[PDB]
Amino acid sequence: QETVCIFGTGDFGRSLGLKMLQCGYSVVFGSRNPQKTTLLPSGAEVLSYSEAAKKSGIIIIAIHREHYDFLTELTEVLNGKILVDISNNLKINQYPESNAEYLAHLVPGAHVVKAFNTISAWALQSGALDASRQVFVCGNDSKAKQRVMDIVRNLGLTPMDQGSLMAAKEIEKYPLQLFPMWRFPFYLSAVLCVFLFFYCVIRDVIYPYVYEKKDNTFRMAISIPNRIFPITALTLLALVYLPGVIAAILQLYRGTKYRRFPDWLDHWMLCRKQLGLVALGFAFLHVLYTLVIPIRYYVRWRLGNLTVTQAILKKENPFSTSSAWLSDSYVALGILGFFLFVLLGITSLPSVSNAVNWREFRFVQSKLGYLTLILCTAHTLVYGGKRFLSPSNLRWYLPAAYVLGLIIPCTVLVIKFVLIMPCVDNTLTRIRQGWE
Amino acid sequence: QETVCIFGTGDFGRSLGLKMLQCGYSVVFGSRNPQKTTLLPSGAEVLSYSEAAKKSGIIIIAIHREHYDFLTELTEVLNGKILVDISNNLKINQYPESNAEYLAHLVPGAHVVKAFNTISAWALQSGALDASRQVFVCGNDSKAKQRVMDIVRNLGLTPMDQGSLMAAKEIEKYPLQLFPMWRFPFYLSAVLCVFLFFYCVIRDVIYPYVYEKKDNTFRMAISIPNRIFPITALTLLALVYLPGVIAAILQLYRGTKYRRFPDWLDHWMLCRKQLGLVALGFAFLHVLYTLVIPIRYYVRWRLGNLTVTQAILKKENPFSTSSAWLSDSYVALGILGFFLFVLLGITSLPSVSNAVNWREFRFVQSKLGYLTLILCTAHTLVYGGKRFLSPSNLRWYLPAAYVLGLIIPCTVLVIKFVLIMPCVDNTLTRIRQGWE
Amino acid sequence: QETVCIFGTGDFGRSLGLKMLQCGYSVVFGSRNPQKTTLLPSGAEVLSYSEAAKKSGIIIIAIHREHYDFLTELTEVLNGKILVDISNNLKINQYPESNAEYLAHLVPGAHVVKAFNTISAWALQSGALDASRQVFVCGNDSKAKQRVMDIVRNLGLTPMDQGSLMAAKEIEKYPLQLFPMWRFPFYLSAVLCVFLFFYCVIRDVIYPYVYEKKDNTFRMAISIPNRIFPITALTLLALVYLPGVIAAILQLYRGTKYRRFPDWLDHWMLCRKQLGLVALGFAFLHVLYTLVIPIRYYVRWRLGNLTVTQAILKKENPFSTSSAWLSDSYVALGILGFFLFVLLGITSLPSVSNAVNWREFRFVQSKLGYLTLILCTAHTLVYGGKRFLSPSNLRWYLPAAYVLGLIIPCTVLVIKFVLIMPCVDNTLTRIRQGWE
Ligand SMILES: Cc1cc2nc3c(=O)[nH]c(=O)nc-3n(C[C@H](O)[C@H](O)[C@H](O)COP(=O)(O)OP(=O)(O)OC[C@H]3O[C@@H](n4cnc5c(N)ncnc54)[C@H](O)[C@@H]3O)c2cc1C
Ligand SMILES: Cc1cc2nc3c(=O)[nH]c(=O)nc-3n(C[C@H](O)[C@H](O)[C@H](O)COP(=O)(O)OP(=O)(O)OC[C@H]3O[C@@H](n4cnc5c(N)ncnc54)[C@H](O)[C@@H]3O)c2cc1C
Ligand SMILES: Cc1cc2nc3c(=O)[nH]c(=O)nc-3n(C[C@H](O)[C@H](O)[C@H](O)COP(=O)(O)OP(=O)(O)OC[C@H]3O[C@@H](n4cnc5c(N)ncnc54)[C@H](O)[C@@H]3O)c2cc1C
Ligand SMILES: NC(=O)c1ccc[n+]([C@@H]2O[C@H](COP(=O)([O-])OP(=O)(O)OC[C@H]3O[C@@H](n4cnc5c(N)ncnc54)[C@H](OP(=O)(O)O)[C@@H]3O)[C@@H](O)[C@H]2O)c1
Ligand SMILES: NC(=O)c1ccc[n+]([C@@H]2O[C@H](COP(=O)([O-])OP(=O)(O)OC[C@H]3O[C@@H](n4cnc5c(N)ncnc54)[C@H](OP(=O)(O)O)[C@@H]3O)[C@@H](O)[C@H]2O)c1
Ligand SMILES: NC(=O)c1ccc[n+]([C@@H]2O[C@H](COP(=O)([O-])OP(=O)(O)OC[C@H]3O[C@@H](n4cnc5c(N)ncnc54)[C@H](OP(=O)(O)O)[C@@H]3O)[C@@H](O)[C@H]2O)c1
Ligand code: HEM
Ligand code: HEM
Ligand code: HEM
Ligand SMILES: CCCCCC(=O)OC[C@H](COP(=O)(O)O)OC(=O)CCCCC
Ligand SMILES: CCCCCC(=O)OC[C@H](COP(=O)(O)O)OC(=O)CCCCC
Ligand SMILES: CCCCCC(=O)OC[C@H](COP(=O)(O)O)OC(=O)CCCCC
Ligand SMILES: *[C@@H]1O[C@H](CO)[C@@H](O)[C@H](O)[C@H]1NC(C)=O
Ligand SMILES: *[C@@H]1O[C@H](CO)[C@@H](O)[C@H](O)[C@H]1NC(C)=O
Ligand SMILES: *[C@@H]1O[C@H](CO)[C@@H](O)[C@H](O)[C@H]1NC(C)=O
Repeated sequence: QETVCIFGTGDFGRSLGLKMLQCGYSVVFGSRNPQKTTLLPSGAEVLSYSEAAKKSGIIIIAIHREHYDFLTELTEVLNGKILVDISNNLKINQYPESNAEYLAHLVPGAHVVKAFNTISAWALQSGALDASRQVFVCGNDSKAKQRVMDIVRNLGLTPMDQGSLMAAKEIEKYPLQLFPMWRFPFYLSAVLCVFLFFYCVIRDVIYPYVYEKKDNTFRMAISIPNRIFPITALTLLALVYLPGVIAAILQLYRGTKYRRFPDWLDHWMLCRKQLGLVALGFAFLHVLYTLVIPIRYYVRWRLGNLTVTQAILKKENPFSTSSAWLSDSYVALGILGFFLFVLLGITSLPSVSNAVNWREFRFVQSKLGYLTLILCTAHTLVYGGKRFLSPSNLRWYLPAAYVLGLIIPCTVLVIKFVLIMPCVDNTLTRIRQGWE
Repeated sequence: QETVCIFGTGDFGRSLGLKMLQCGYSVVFGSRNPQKTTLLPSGAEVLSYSEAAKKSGIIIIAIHREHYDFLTELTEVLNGKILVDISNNLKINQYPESNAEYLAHLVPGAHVVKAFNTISAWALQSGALDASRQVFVCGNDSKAKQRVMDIVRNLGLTPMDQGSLMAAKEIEKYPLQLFPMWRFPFYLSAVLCVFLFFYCVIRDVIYPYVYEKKDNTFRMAISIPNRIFPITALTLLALVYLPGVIAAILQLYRGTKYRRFPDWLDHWMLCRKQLGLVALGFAFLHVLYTLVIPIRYYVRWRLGNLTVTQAILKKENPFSTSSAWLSDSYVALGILGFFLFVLLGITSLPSVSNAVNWREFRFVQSKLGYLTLILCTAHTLVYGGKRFLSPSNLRWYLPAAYVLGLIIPCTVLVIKFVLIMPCVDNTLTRIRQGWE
Repeated sequence: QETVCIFGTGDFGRSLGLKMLQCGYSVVFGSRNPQKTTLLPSGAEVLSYSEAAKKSGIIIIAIHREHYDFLTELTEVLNGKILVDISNNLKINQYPESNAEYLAHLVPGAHVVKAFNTISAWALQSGALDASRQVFVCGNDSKAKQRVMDIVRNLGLTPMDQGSLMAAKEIEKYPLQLFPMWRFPFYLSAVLCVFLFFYCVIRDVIYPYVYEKKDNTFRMAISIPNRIFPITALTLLALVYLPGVIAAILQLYRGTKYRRFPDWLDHWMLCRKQLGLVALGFAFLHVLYTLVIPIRYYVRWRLGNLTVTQAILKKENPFSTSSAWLSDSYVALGILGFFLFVLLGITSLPSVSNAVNWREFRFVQSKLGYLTLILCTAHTLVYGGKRFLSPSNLRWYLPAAYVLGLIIPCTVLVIKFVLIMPCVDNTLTRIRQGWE
């Protein structure tokens, strides 16, 4: 039976130790005071730091970074041991080197393996290890690195190796972030959802309050969110394929592909996926508000008054078959536009994305990507034909609130149509392999 | 070219052997009778047990547990061999030790590796290995364990290592279960779906049969399932966050977190995920019945009679703008409540859950979890305002059938609101790190 | 610090080298001309082929297959080196042996490891490695194979080992295909979608143009796609479980299970999953056209004319409660039929499929699979009861266009009902273990 020593008897050291008592390991705690250790598991003795290190071959330091100073007092004991640095930091970039780098310079005669810093001690005690399933392992001594990965499987966890010790800077950044790449699409949507909210409140509850003075203020329950959400969903969709357009152009002015993109497009290259999933969220709301239109009391009432007026006044509707096209046109364009818009999202799962080579993935995300962007653009152009862009439409001096959202996608579709022309596209073909 | 011996020529031994003939291995079968072996692949000879063991270094025993007795007659031949125990059992807990433990005590001079017990022989023959893709490997001799994992990759499979031989008790439990954790939410929903079915049949087809005697019995096609399913979906949602409430309280009476939960809450801690996915199933039905309301003939007819009555009788509806709030209120609360209720389900995928650290996962599942539970509670409270809880509502002595489903969630929301108060929440903060 | 040599300085060699400069490796390029090398990273010298090979231990050949000829001129330099063949081919089956096999016969005194052939050089430069995340590694020398997998983790990638060098034929087929298994369901659906399109155009816009001459040509916007898509979705669903029926029968005529299926059923065994996901796509469209019926102008108008006619003519509808069953019957059958039809798709994810043993997977895909096929068949039979199959239905000599899609599923349901009978099913039980 193996023997595993743990320095520090605090929060993580109790929880990790009590897991290993249930997994068959001689757990030998080391604390500052072997006299008084109140909360401890049953079959695990507590010794001194110099005492407990002389018994195991695997030593886990469950202490913070600042209290590393006593380890230099015992570096002749730690010769050839396997030290498992598990520590984290309070915030990103607090120190110029990582802990495992800093731990290796404190004890040069021992092998350092970064591990366990992802999971939480409450997940070990409660056993509800759901997101804390993988354990990242990085280090330099490969033979000692395997012995750590023989422990982690016996804890019911999953070891994911991360290579050399140079990756330990990245791994400590991992459990401290809270949606780092989603910060740009959240702020970009929220500044566009608030602005479009106050834009449409002016058209739809203020203008009926100034002229033909009636309340009409229920519109911000469903109808104004049914106007904010799809234009948010359309603009963020057009913002996805816009760096693909710009960097295509920006390769032409340079005439090569070996120079660096100007670092503001480059973060906006990495946030392509982050935008498209946000655009999926708003389009899914625009679906659900639309399918629930015939339950709304304002829809039920207006269909009542329009019918009874046609009932008591003997005039009738002649069934204009032109309008029978259009009202069935954009809907059928919207469903085809939405189905692909789901199909891009199902591709975005990290398990579907790992089962598909990059040629098929380029076919889904780029060849079918514009095909979504067309059918979403045609869904609002055909709906725009019923409004026809008349001068009887703008209320004071400002339009019907969707044509502001049509500036961006029509810009992309025209310029992409330039880039498919053989006067340009054959130049694109040679420049993807090397050109002056 | 390597040589792989297989003891037993039955069901699995033919299928595993015929796979290895297509993968380039000298397959040497051993049976009881090398004379008569009718069904066998082409390039694989059949020898005796003592004969075939003297040729390979890797020996696979495709025999049941009870017919292990002849192996003691040849334990001097199996010195240093690699024995791959693949056997399963008829039911859980049939024997006090696992097979690989029991096999190691029969032959102490050989290394045991548990493998292959997950996949099926028909998946090997037909090549439609879809769910039988991973192969679990556990054992003690690490160098022999790698040589087994060099075979499994050559079969087009995926080796998942499981650590020491102590995990072999768990691995044989794996292919024998049939949704073990889903057993509690199935029974809890079914006893709540049947009870709520007979509860609403009494209100909706019995009471129109006693008083104002008319048929009205079509309601159990859609309308009664549109009443069973969301209250089932709401109660099972409130049952998710209820152990989080109770164990928060139960940490306060103890004043520490280092004592064990009382073993009936603990299984109901592990079945949190299992409930929430079932609540996603019923809420998704309550969506689809609701969106298809305007196609129902009973909905089309009642809208006809209400209009024609307003047509021939010249009275009209004055468009009560208070009702224009409420009917657009709970719908907009329901869509926001459903969108997050999907977003918890997309998080529950085992690939999305492995790409997210536990801080973000706690933010989705717990910070946004109650935010779903509020908006689902407000979706039925606002719908409850249209019924107003009047004495003209209960039929005999029993209410309008949703307020029975409001006992559980409002209980959770009040007590959780207690736990966010700083008179309690600051005590929660110190007790998550250690306290008397 | 390690030293990694790269033969060839072209497209991939620049991109792979510039990644390794950012990851800490002495990159030593070899080209034909060390004099003129214009585009190169900063800290990486360019030497001759014989010169650069004398410095590293790991040599990557970023050259095509045809320009392998100079390697025989320097095979005494490559003794014991680790050669990483990364090359691809222009099309499948261009040569009888793979590159790594062909490379090993050119240099017998070196170890060959196939790697890196999946990812693209633009993903390395741009850093948007999304689908090009995994790197497949296969080879024979296991100790040299690990040293390659120590490089790949330092590039931020994920090494997936593939076993011996015999798998290298398969790996080069991987990045060249473009949905290979989806080719059969695409063509089978498209030949069934076009045929059913021209079939229903004749019934629905031609017959109103011949008799009772009116336009009626808007029907091919939504209504004709609402007739093509579900019958496409139903037939492709019945085509899923049809090989399961036929091969069950075909085991009975043989009386064993150890003979090979006749190679046209066998490809149609592997394309089970490929069909069912396509049938999920068309059923999801038939959902979305159906839920958007009450927004169509043709639906709004016909409900207007039917009401006003019932308004001015004092006759009324007596609320036939038989029709109140049926219109609420097939809808409730369709929703139950669709919910399971989603639940089969959620199972089809490669991460959910790897978390479920084959007994539960057989219970979802086969026990609940027919339960979908029943409820989808009953969804159109009950809708067929409203049309009743009258002689007042067929227009010239041809029926109401869905009963053509009912030939296949009712065939499967009857013959499967034969196979559950104990006169047959007990014979099925013995024949799955061995029988004459
Ligand atoms: C719902 C949704 C989900 C999404 N999910 C994802 C996701 O998971 N991951 C993701 O990455 N994106 C995702 N996206 C974003 C979108 O799919 C990406 O833009 C897509 O990956 C590629 O689109 P593209 O037109 O930019 O093609 P790209 O190929 O990325 O861009 C074209 C340009 O890239 C350059 N380029 C491309 N290939 C080469 C080459 N071989 N050599 C030289 N230059 C080259 C050229 O400048 C070319 O003009 C998603 C979008 C949506 C709406
Ligand atoms: C659709 C859906 C999907 C779901 N999917 C999942 C899923 O995949 N996985 C899953 O696990 N659940 C899942 N759930 C359940 C739900 O998300 C869980 O309750 C969630 O994981 C945590 O919720 P909680 O309020 O119980 O938070 P918790 O943190 O689990 O519970 C709070 C209590 O836990 C204790 N506690 C928590 N952290 C600490 C700590 N650091 N120290 C000491 N005590 C602590 C305290 O007593 C605290 O009061 C799902 C639910 C739904 C509706
Ligand atoms: C939405 C959707 C998704 C799907 N996803 C998938 C998917 O991911 N993967 C997939 O494979 N299919 C998938 N399918 C197809 C369908 O689920 C398959 O048919 C299913 O895997 C098994 O169905 P089956 O009736 O053919 O059962 P099977 O068991 O495959 O077929 C029955 C016949 O197989 C033979 N057989 C089965 N077991 C044995 C045995 N032990 N010994 C001897 N003979 C045996 C017998 O001849 C038996 O009569 C999907 C279908 C749909 C509609
Ligand atoms: N959920 C978690 O809390 C969690 C999860 C994963 C990783 N970690 C990491 O575990 C490490 C330990 O943090 P923790 O949360 O578990 O708290 P902690 O262990 O209770 O506090 C740090 C420990 O350091 C010990 N120690 C020795 N000398 C000390 C000194 N001069 N001053 C203070 N402490 C001294 C203390 O125990 P003794 O005096 O008895 O030796 C003390 O218990 C951290 O680096 C953390 O990143 C924590
Ligand atoms: N789908 C599957 O069936 C499957 C899948 C995975 C694993 N397994 C496991 O494979 C093992 C073998 O089961 P199986 O399904 O493949 O059936 P089986 O091999 O046909 O029956 C067991 C084998 O034991 C051999 N044997 C030797 N002495 C025997 C004796 N006295 N009595 C009976 N049999 C004797 C028999 O072949 P010989 O007499 O010629 O030696 C017989 O073929 C089981 O443990 C099972 O858990 C089965
Ligand atoms: N996206 C990709 O392009 C990609 C991705 C992955 C893998 N690959 C693979 O990388 C390999 C190289 O293809 P590549 O795309 O990167 O193009 P490439 O390297 O630019 O062209 C092949 C290289 O071979 C070198 N070479 C030496 N003698 C040569 C000769 N007589 N004739 C022609 N070239 C000679 C050339 O550089 P020097 O003369 O200076 O030596 C030339 O750069 C291919 O096998 C490809 O499958 C390519
Ligand atoms: C489920 C399929 C869809 C249906 C049935 C649908 C239906 C509609 C309807 C009926 C309208 C007019 C709303 C009104 O009368 O005020 C509309 C507007 C709109 N839809 Fe869609 N839509 C769908 C999907 C999409 C998608 C995928 C997009 C693109 C993201 C989109 C973008 C828009 C936009 C921009 C508007 C204009 C908003 C406005 O002017 O108020 N829709 N949609
Ligand atoms: C798609 C979004 C949703 C819509 C449009 C919606 C709509 C409705 C409607 C119209 C009703 C009244 C049904 C009737 O008149 O008989 C209702 C009832 C109800 N909904 Fe929802 N709902 C949605 C989502 C949810 C969610 C997520 C929950 C919570 C799980 C929920 C729980 C309920 C409950 C409990 C009732 C009361 C059932 C009854 O009293 O008969 N709904 N919903
Ligand atoms: C969301 C649930 C579903 C609903 C509400 C639904 C509703 C309907 C409706 C109303 C019709 C008649 C359309 C018309 O009047 O022209 C119909 C037809 C049909 N549905 Fe569904 N359906 C659903 C799901 C399914 C599923 C899962 C299938 C099987 C793949 C299916 C197959 C069919 C077929 C074959 C027809 C006949 C097409 C025709 O004759 O024109 N449906 N469905
Ligand atoms: C408040 C919004 C939070 C959303 C969190 C989320 O779902 O994404 C978590 C992660 C994304 O994390 P990164 O890939 O690391 O950016 O999973 C996915 O890839 C999305 C797949 C989803 C495809 C349907
Ligand atoms: C009859 C109901 C059967 C449902 C089976 C199922 O889907 O769950 C299988 C598994 C659950 O298995 P366990 O995690 O082991 O409990 O996959 C998931 O995590 C659910 C992800 C799904 C998230 C959408
Ligand atoms: C034009 C249609 C293209 C569809 C591509 C696609 O989604 O499948 C890609 C892959 C399928 O690839 P193979 O399994 O290799 O056939 O992922 C899935 O398993 C489907 C899971 C999806 C379950 C919802
Ligand atoms: C219909 O609405 C108008 C205002 O739009 C109103 O004046 C009229 O009275 C209504 N007709 C009814 C309620 O019959
Ligand atoms: C209703 O439709 C018929 C034809 O189907 C038409 O002749 C009649 O005029 C319509 N009634 C109206 C518009 O009131
Ligand atoms: C409307 O319904 C009532 C019963 O609710 C019925 O008596 C009346 O005849 C109906 N009106 C019609 C059909 O015009």
